Amino acid sequence: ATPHINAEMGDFADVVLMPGDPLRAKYIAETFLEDAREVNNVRGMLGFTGTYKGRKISVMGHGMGIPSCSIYTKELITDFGVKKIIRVGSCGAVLPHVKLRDVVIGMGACTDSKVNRIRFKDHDFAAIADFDMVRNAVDAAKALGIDARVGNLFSADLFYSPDGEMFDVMEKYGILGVEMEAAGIYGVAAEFGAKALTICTVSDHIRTHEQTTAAERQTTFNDMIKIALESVLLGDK
Amino acid sequence: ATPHINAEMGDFADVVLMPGDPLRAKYIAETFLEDAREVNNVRGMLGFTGTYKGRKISVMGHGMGIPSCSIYTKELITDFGVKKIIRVGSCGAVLPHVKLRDVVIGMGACTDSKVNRIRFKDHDFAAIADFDMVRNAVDAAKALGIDARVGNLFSADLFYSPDGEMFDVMEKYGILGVEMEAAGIYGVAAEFGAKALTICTVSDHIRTHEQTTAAERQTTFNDMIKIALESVLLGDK
Amino acid sequence: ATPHINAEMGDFADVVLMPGDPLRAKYIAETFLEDAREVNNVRGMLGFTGTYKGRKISVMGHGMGIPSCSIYTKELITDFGVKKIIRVGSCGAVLPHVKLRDVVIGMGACTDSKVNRIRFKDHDFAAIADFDMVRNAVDAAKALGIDARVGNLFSADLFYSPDGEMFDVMEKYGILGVEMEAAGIYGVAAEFGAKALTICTVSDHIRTHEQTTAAERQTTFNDMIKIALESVLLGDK
Amino acid sequence: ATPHINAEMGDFADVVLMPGDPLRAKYIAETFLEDAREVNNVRGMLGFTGTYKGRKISVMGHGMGIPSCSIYTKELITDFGVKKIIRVGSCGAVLPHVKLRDVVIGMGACTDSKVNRIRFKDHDFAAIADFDMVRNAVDAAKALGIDARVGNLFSADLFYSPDGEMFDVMEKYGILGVEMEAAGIYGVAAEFGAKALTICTVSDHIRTHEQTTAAERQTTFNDMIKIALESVLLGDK
Amino acid sequence: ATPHINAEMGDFADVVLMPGDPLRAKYIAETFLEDAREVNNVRGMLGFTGTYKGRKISVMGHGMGIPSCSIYTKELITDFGVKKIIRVGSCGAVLPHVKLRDVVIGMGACTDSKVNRIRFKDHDFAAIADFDMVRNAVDAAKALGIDARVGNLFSADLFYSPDGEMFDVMEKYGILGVEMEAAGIYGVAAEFGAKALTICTVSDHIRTHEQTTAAERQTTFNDMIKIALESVLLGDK
Amino acid sequence: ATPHINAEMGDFADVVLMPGDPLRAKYIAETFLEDAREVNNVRGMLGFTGTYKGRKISVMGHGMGIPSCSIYTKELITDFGVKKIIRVGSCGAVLPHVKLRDVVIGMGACTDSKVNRIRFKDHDFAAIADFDMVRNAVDAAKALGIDARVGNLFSADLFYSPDGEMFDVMEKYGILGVEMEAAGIYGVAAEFGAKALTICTVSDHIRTHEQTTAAERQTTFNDMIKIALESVLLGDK
Ligand SMILES: Cc1ncnc2c1ncn2[C@H]1C[C@H](O)[C@@H](CO)O1
Ligand SMILES: Cc1ncnc2c1ncn2[C@H]1C[C@H](O)[C@@H](CO)O1
Ligand SMILES: Cc1ncnc2c1ncn2[C@H]1C[C@H](O)[C@@H](CO)O1
Ligand SMILES: Cc1ncnc2c1ncn2[C@H]1C[C@H](O)[C@@H](CO)O1
Ligand SMILES: Cc1ncnc2c1ncn2[C@H]1C[C@H](O)[C@@H](CO)O1
Ligand SMILES: Cc1ncnc2c1ncn2[C@H]1C[C@H](O)[C@@H](CO)O1
Repeated sequence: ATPHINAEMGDFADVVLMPGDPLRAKYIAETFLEDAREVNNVRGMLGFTGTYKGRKISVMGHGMGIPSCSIYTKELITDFGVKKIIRVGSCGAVLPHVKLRDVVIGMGACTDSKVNRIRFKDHDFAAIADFDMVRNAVDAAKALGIDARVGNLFSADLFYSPDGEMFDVMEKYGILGVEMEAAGIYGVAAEFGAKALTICTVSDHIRTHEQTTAAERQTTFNDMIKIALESVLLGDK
Repeated sequence: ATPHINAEMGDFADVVLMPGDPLRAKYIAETFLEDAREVNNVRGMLGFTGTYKGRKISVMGHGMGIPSCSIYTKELITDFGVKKIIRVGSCGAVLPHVKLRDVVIGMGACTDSKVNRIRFKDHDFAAIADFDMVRNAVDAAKALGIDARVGNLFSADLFYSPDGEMFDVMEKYGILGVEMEAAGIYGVAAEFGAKALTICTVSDHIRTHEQTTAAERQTTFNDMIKIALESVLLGDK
Repeated sequence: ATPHINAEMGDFADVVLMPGDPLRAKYIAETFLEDAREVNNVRGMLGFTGTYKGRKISVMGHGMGIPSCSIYTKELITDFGVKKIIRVGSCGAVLPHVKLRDVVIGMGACTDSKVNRIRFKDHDFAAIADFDMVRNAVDAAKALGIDARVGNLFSADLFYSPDGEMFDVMEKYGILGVEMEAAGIYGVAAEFGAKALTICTVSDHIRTHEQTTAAERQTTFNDMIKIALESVLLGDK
Repeated sequence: ATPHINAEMGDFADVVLMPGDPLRAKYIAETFLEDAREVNNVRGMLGFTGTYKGRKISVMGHGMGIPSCSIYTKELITDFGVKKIIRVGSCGAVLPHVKLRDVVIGMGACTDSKVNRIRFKDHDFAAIADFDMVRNAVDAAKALGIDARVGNLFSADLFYSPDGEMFDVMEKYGILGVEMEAAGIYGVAAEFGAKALTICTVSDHIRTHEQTTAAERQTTFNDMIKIALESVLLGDK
Repeated sequence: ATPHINAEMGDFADVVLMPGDPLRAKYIAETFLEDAREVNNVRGMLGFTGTYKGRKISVMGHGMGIPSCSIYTKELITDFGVKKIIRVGSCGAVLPHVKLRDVVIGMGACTDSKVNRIRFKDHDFAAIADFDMVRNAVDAAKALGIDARVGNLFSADLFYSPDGEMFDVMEKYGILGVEMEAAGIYGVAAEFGAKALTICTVSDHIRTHEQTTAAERQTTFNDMIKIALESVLLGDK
Repeated sequence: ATPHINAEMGDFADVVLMPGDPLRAKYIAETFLEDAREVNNVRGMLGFTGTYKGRKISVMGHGMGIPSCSIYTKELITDFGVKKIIRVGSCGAVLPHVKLRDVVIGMGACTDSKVNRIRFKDHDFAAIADFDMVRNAVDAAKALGIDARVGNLFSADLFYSPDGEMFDVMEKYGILGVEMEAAGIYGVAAEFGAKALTICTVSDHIRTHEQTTAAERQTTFNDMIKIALESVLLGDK
């Protein structure tokens, strides 16, 4: 057990799905996993382990922000034998052609955080996902007949940005979505030799904001989870 | 209600104590406040309001890391009329003469985050606490007979830092405790016009690795709470 | 005609292969393309346009370094309607398990250059390739019975760096190859909305000089061009 | 004797007041100290020692700018046993509600200098004053019946700044006064192990341009001196 | 032989002229040098060695950009005993009083590149030419009845910069011409203890396109080569 | 009159010699100027105006550090019509072949200050002297039969550097001397359109330190002044 996870080696599957909200982890466990058991509850960051179509899978929250998710993914990788981490969250869109409920896959993640410069001697470290994992996710999406865009995400340190000028910049350089952790997770994955992937559903449009129905948003969130779960099965083959 | 807090103006007191752990907030509400009511549970970030010696007080967790607590402190200030925020967290010590369960008051907070450089045109912003609040905390401690060092804290983005030599640099400059929020809260307090102070209890020693050996509080982590609550009363008079 | 390309709209195909060595441009047109015609000679940077299995394709060198290739790729995209750019070059390896003559595909590219920071408000822009282009290259190689590594490349501004320790850092973070263009090309593609990919052959193993024949080099080089050319057709399908 | 001070251990009191102007030091020695003796004149930086109500005290100018005062404060601490340094200077106001001759106490000091980044591995060092000294100054002011704001100062490298919009940024973050030494002195105090505090008298208003109109002191610049001297006595008790 | 130059010690003179356009190398050997012989062809970068009025001299292009010229100048200095490097190229002007076809000598070179910061601990290294070489060029021009401007050049990493405002800044600080090599060459010369100079002809006036004949261009170009060649002889005297 | 100079237009010559020490200005005035009168004494920074061989010349101190000398040179240029500034000071040497009493001329000046980045949009501004002034100084030196090296100086913000690693770096890149203001003065000269030059005599050897006789050091200091004064006369022709 670690300071943030009160569990023991074996308690987690070698693959962990991670939403930002801990309550969302219980929701995932309850909806898609069979014979699921709770394996952590320290600081309320609920974690579960069960099976998906006979495949052992875990799901646990990582909180908001790079500093927060950096702690959990690191401990899982170095103390619980986790080989793959899949973040499943939400994001805001800046590009006009990107609509609400769009499923985005971050093959890369930009950031205003300084954590990767600290690791990479003040230089530019391209925070990227594991290729095979992105490929498995894209294929799983196609099988479920779901679009899915693959590109850059932007991991912000400030949800409430002091100067909203970066949004024009993000849009200019093709950023698909704005969230708060992909760059941190990709950084730890590279630092401790593991594999990670971030998938998001567009929950708003920075400028436009727009709106839809709850039943439809909830349907789209489940598609994301199904894509994540099915991508793991393809990876096993 | 705000994007991360489902409450209305009036649900929170003008003063809020904030530990990083929502379960510590719950404990604080159950142990020190009377007629405590839960006012928030979104994303599991439990928030409570009650009274301490007739004084209306609130206590809510803020999660781990600057990006996380920046969201919560901001929403409380702009949408719930919160005038004062007192962080009651834990920290790691780097100085040889700093023992576990020691209480520190951060009049200042150093950091390796980029959030304040982003607010201050890439220059050095001295993230400092409110002077009167620091003074109230000092007097509250003396009256309670609890020792408490006043000085600089260091707000880290990476709990598992790649740069171990930076701790030597921290020690050389007299850093009293390493945590993950102070500089960020002080930045928000200044950006949105509110007052803040960070009080911490040494829970780990980065050198000796002696972690929170021997319980998790029982009295000291309670000491921190007594000082915070009593300092608030001095501020009212 | 542009400052560095004396040609008109239509002279270049929507897809262009670009070697670092300008002499390789004519070699490719002669060895792999049919009905090739010269389309540029300014500053001795010979450009050719022809067809590969009916598909229109162009080839022209970009010169060594980010500044140089940034010029050509930009002019090609904004003034000659180019939609995809494939850099075909060489790199040095820092990972012991990455062998000489290995074919690596850069899904991402790290760098010590300032160009992207100038474009991204001094933040971390993740310079990445176009996902489909990466997958096309991986599949084309497999079909050619060639094993290919997909990962991060490092684009150095200084071939003769005074910072020897940086090679240890690159290895620790899994950098597959060191070259001098990818990050610059990926920045341009993002800035002007185009697609790009860099494929490199391991020409040497930094800190471990090993020998290789001239017959082997041509063979590996021809393999890389075949991989790139076949990848374009898959991209069309 | 040190490279810039021709005196011997014992010539200075363990506490030294330092205005940027050597002529102000002379004035202070002649007006407030008894049996004042000149202990230095190298480069014209006049230094004096005498007593205030029986308490041994010294007063020496430090020149304009961080590089200048960094030299003098360092030499005093390492070669003359000086334990406390109180800067008594002038500053420019950016806030609309700050009037000429107002007294400010810098509990913290922001800066555009690079000296502290050079000491703190390019991270953010919160340049702060000694808490007890700040408190002594506050009490000394109350007892004397002099108003005094406690907060952040901004230590500028360029008195004639090219960046005028930075003043708006300073105002937004509540900077009480703009001067040129505080952050540097606090850095030295921390590096060489001593205590410091900066007290300033508003001499200019950067917005209204109303400079030190109406004399150069007569009583207020004397107020600053009374507070400094009296705060020292409180510290001894 | 070096990675980019297939020659041996002695093939190059101790002085080398370097145009950005590789095609100009053969033109110079044919038009100004006597008994020229080819000494390099790797990557199509033709190098020649001959004599001018008995003085041994070599000429070879460096390619566009700091990264490219840094390679060649370095190899020439460390492996071919070269002592002086004179870059002869073109530049764009931002000062209205600097006319088209003007000859400018860069005593210093500003830059937006990171190469020198990597060499100088992230501090400001002033990339300067060799004083005697500057004076030799000024005197040679005067003797040729040509007026020459000596001052600062700006070496840009991006010919197509997204930061349009930077040209206003360069003008305000007196930048005589904008090119893409000088600062890199000056860094190399300083790093390996050699002498260097950059001479450029104003080929265009940024933000003010003006016309010029092809006969005029050759004339000005020949003038620059004569200035450079005659400067070497003065340097010998 | 300005806040730092109590004089009026006409009081200073259009050429001003500036030592760091104000007492050294009186010394220069007394030793080389005829009919010299004091024109400033604010903050003890003595300034004088007299004539040298019929040429009107001024001499005034600038204090230690870039922030200090930046204030004076700026006011002289924009408020007193000064066209040329010549700093005449001392410096420490890092290069072995540079000896005590060597006369160094800084055609360029590196620095760890941030003032030029603030002016040059965070880029590299090569802080250089005016060419004609360097040329006049070199020629004046030759006429007086004095050696004089021309090259880079290093303007340090910290006389007492926290980490003496930069000295090896300075030595590696050929820095002739270490002082504390040239880069600041060259920056203001470029900002307000004036001309400046810095000349220094080596007063110590960072590592070696060495030693000589006072009579000889004083002779060398006078040679420097004579070189400065005579250089002005050549400039008039
Ligand atoms: C619009 C926007 N900006 C930043 N983060 C966003 C976002 N929309 C969603 N997120 C994500 C990432 C965080 O974990 C959380 C913040 O509410 O949801
Ligand atoms: C070593 C280290 N670094 C950063 N924060 C640390 C730490 N040891 C303890 N902490 C503290 C601060 C956080 O608020 C908390 C996170 O678990 O513990
Ligand atoms: C070992 C090494 N380092 C940097 N760039 C390298 C390299 N080996 C090959 N390259 C590539 C990229 C450049 O375009 C060129 C430099 O010789 O070949
Ligand atoms: C506008 C401005 N900037 C920086 N320092 C200023 C200022 N106006 C006044 N000062 C103060 C601080 C110094 O200690 C002193 C220098 O003359 O005046
Ligand atoms: C306008 C402009 N900008 C940048 N570099 C320029 C230029 N005009 C000429 N050059 C020079 C330097 C490069 O080597 C090449 C770029 O076309 O010519
Ligand atoms: C060794 C050394 N380092 C930094 N500055 C030096 C120096 N020797 C002389 N100086 C100069 C510049 C300052 O104005 C003053 C500092 O004593 O002398």
